[PDB]
Amino acid sequence: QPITRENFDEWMIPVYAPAPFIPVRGEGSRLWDQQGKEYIDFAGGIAVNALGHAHPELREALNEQASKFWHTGNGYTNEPVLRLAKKLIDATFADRVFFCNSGAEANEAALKLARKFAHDRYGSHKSGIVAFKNAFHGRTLFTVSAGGQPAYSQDFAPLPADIRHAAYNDINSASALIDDSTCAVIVEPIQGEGGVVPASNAFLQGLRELCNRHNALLIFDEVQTGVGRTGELYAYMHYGVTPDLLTTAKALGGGFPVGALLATEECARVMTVGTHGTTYGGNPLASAVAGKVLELINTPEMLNGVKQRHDWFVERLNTINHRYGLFSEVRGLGLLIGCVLNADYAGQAKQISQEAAKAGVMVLIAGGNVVRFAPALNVSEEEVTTGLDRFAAACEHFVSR
Amino acid sequence: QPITRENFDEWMIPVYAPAPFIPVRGEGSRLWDQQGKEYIDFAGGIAVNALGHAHPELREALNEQASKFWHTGNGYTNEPVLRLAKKLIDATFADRVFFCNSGAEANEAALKLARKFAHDRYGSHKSGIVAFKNAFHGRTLFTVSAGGQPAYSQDFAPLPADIRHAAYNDINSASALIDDSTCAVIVEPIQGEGGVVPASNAFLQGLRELCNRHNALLIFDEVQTGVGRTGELYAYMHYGVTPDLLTTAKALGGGFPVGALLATEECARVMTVGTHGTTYGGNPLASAVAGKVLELINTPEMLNGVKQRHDWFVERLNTINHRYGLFSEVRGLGLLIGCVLNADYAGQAKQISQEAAKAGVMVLIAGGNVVRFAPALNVSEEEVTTGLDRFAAACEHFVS
Ligand SMILES: *Cc1c(COP(=O)(O)O)cnc(C)c1O
Ligand SMILES: *Cc1c(COP(=O)(O)O)cnc(C)c1O
Ligand SMILES: [Mg+2]
Ligand SMILES: [Mg+2]
Ligand code: NA
Ligand code: NA
Repeated sequence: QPITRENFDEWMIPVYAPAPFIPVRGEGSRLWDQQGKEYIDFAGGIAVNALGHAHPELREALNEQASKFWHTGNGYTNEPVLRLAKKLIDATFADRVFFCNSGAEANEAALKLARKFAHDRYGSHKSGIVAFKNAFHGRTLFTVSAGGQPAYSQDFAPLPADIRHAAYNDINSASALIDDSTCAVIVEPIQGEGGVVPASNAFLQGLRELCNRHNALLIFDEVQTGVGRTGELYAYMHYGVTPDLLTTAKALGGGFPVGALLATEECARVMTVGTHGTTYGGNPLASAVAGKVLELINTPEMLNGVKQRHDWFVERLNTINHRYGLFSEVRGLGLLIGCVLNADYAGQAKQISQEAAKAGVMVLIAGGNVVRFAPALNVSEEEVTTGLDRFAAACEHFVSR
Repeated sequence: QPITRENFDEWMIPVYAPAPFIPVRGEGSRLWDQQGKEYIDFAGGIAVNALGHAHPELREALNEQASKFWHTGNGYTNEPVLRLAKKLIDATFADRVFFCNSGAEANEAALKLARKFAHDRYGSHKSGIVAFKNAFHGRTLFTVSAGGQPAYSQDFAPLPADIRHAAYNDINSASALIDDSTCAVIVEPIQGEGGVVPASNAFLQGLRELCNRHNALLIFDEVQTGVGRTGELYAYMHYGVTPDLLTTAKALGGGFPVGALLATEECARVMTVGTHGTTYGGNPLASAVAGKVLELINTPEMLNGVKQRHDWFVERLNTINHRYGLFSEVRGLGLLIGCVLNADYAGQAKQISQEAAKAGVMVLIAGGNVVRFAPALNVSEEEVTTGLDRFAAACEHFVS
């Protein structure tokens, strides 16, 4: 059965325009297409493949649970999901956990819980959600209404009401929207899709005190920043500000579809029998893989390793920048890194990313003006250097093209 | 340390009260708990495990793709997901496919599409969704609002507006709510959670005619009825009524998390670049497993074997009933079957399910009044008979 890139244009609902080449296998941070062409993968599954492609221990954990059973639905619990839940509890501020299949699902759960909590303790009039312009929280109607790209919601109106958007990093802007009718504030600790913008420490403490004063739940959407991405297990640990609810997905599963809502006891108590659920969520196959991911990522050597790899990327992006004058700045934390184009190259991140693919390196964008790097947290130093040589070659061609 | 059932009550957010025992491995339609106790599984992963537990070809397909790569995200397509798309297109009214990770994400995609379609062609104001009381379409705010059980949506208001609910199987009920302002009519061909109640043929044909007259998209939610469950690949084929959009998940991936929206070319055209998305949807791992599920399920022999199995359950359930006087009726289609409790035992489905489980057979409920069977499509004759023996012994303990 022959499969060609032109078949994509015929068979898929056309919401993505993907690369002209089709990957068939990978290993660590290398990936190969149907013709044998090789790419260093700095796109990292969009900050999902925290341990790279075809990781041998993730494969062994997959196969070992797959040969026992995969799924029953949540009428029956299972050992891997319980052990996963306990790892998450032991490692974070959480007392309890809910599992689902994607970051949007995790965010739906955290916003539902915040609505119910407010309604049960104060009255059903306390429904307001404050989110931030340029945030990304998912594609379901509710989560795309919470995110701050109105282009991604207007077509699907009427939207769920009582949501409004403050400017990121702007505490007065947030303060104007949060009041005693607010149930939740949802914020990414780094706006990933929004250009790799880190929140400042004052901004997050400011949301924590505003949530305290007005009794609203503070929700950190760590679906991109989570699971080692920043050099700590979760970003809130880097920042020292503790949320009431934390969502996690993407790198949680190292590539297997999984996500989770982390909650304090007080918040968890609110969600009684039958008030929420999911058919696939919490199956033992997901749970056995995520379990293994946490075991391999949440170690001092791997997390310090992410701080080390940060500097490899940044020192070398600086020398590339010295040669080609492309970027006003390089920002981010750990291995979520954005290269901000300057005025002479404004809105050209995607063209750079396409040249980079031609030169055999996968990178992402973050809005049209930022080139994004989200490589595997175990990428090797050889893979970082060879991928950046290719990125530097692609920048050279670009600077004439 | 060792995991206990009690840990479940300390660590999980308490949305489910799961069984007292904890499964640890299974094969076909048998499953075993941590103490070695054996169950015949007629729950079938809530109509998900169409091939049973730990299926060796599903395993082989999983491990073979897992040794190439699992995931890139949708900036790059892959061969498994394109092959799976083609299988679905060749086998259904669909021309194009979107992939996601759950039946709710599938229904989100479908309702979004019908919104944009109507908006783009008619205007901002044509936004109405008609759904049916007792429907279940998932747990995202939008899908749980489309669902017809207000008890699962109320707490999370305000709910997305322009949604209304008609009485299932009631053509004039639906006709009253569907006008030129309706963008979509979503409906399950058999209501699963709402008691294993099949649509009638005139009801579906009637929704199709009304959708056509008022230019609204007809969405079939086949996440429970689809992929072989009724004895045809999709229940629409059984009824002979073709939707514009169809959603599928659960049995799609035989236990691996996957879902999909099937669309006609005209409908697919409205979703341009960046208008919807998913990080994990269409990954090659789910795609490889779901491809192999379709290969094994969509065969004359598996599907005719589902018709046969229907008659094994119904004939023996009628025999059990004749003996114990529990139910007023055994209904459903294929291997989605509900035993409706009589007046005397009304509201007791869960107690009969708990008794079943003590006797070594897993069954589900569908509302407090129906006992629901949704076993693997390849359940063997011997599994049906041993599980139904243990169901008989459970009905006997229960009836007293
Ligand atoms: C990608 C992402 C989501 C949504 O994830 P899916 O798994 O695509 O549903 C939510 N939040 C953030 C911060 C993300 O980067
Ligand atoms: C279970 C189910 C859904 C929701 O699927 P999830 O994978 O649980 O999100 C939607 N529709 C029907 C008919 C279902 O049975
Ligand atoms: Mg309540
Ligand atoms: Mg448009
Ligand atoms: Na904790
Ligand atoms: Na077709």
